Amino acid sequence: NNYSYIDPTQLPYDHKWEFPRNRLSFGKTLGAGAFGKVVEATAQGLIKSDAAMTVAVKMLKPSAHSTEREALMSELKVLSYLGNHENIVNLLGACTHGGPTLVIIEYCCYGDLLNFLRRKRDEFVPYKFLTLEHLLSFSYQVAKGMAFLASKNCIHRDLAARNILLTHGNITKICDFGLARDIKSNYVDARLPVKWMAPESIFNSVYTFESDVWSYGIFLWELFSLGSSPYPGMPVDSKFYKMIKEGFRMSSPEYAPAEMYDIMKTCWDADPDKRPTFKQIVQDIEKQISES
Ligand SMILES: Cn1cc(-c2cc3c(N4CCN(c5ncc([C@@](C)(N)c6ccc(F)cc6)cn5)CC4)ncnn3c2)cn1
Repeated sequence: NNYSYIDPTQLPYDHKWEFPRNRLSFGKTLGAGAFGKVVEATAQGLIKSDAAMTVAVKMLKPSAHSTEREALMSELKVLSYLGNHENIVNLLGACTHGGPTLVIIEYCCYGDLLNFLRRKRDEFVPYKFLTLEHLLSFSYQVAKGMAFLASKNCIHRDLAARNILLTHGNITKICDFGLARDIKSNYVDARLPVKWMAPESIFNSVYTFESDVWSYGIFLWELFSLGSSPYPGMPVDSKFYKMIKEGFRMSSPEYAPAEMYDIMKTCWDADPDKRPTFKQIVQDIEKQISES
C-alpha cells in the first residue's frame, strides 16, 4: 500500500490559525452543554489589525476528559482541511498555546434556523416577514453545503435545523462539526438525535453519505412546517422504532411544494442506494427556483 487516503485528523495543526488568546473578549453564551460551551466574543485584530470583529468561540470546560479534548482538535483539523465555504460556519482561528483550546468560528447574527422559523411562524406568507421563496433558498443553500461536505468525503452526522445558522443576507451556514467524519467505505459508531437518524444508523450504528441525506429530508420537513418537531405526537419508544422499520413516514407539511416533498420521500427511502445524492438535490432544487 504505497497509496493511501490522507487522514485530515492526522495532519499537523497549522499555526496560521493561531490567534492571541488575550485579544478575545467574551460575551453572551450562545450554546451550552456538559462538555463545553460556545460564546459570542469580540476579536481585536483578527482580520484587520485595528478592527474588532464579532466571532463565536467554541470551548471545553477544564473538567473534560481527554477524549473530548482531542475531539475538539479533530473538529478544528476537519474545518481547516475542508476549506472555506459560503454555507459553512467557517473556521476563523484557534488558541492552542498553553491554555484551554479555543476554536474561533464565524458569528451568525440571526442564530439557529429552528428558533428563527418559530419566531417568524406567526407572520409567514407563501406569496405577497418570512416567505416561501426564503424556504426554497434555505433548502438550496443547505444542500450545497452538504454537497460540498460530501465532495470532501465527509459526513456531518447531526444535520438538523437546530444546527443550521442564519446570518446577514439570508445566508444559511452548517455548524457543529464535532461529529463530522472522513469516510475514506462508511463510518460505524452518547445521546443521539433519533428522530433525524436513518434506520441503519439507529439499528446498526452505520453512518454514510446516504444517512446524511436522510437527515436532510428530516430537515426539509422542519423547514416547510415552519419549525415544528418531527414525528409530532410520537415519542421515541419501542413503537417508534417499529413504525420506522416498517416504513412509516411523515406526510407533507402544510407549506411544502409537491416537488420538495418528493425529495423528502426519496431521502427517507429504506434502501440507501435509492436515496438521492446531495449533488442531485442541488440540481433538482435549482431547476425548481428558476421555474418558480
Ligand atoms: C441571536 N443569536 C445568535 C446566535 C448564534 C449562535 C451561534 C453559533 N452556535 C452556537 C450553538 N452551537 C453549539 N455547538 C456546540 C455546542 C456544544 C455544547 N455541543 C459544545 C460546545 C463547546 C464544545 F467544546 C463542545 C461542545 C453548543 N452550542 C453551534 C454554534 N455559532 C456561531 N454563531 N452563532 C450565533 C444565537 N442567538
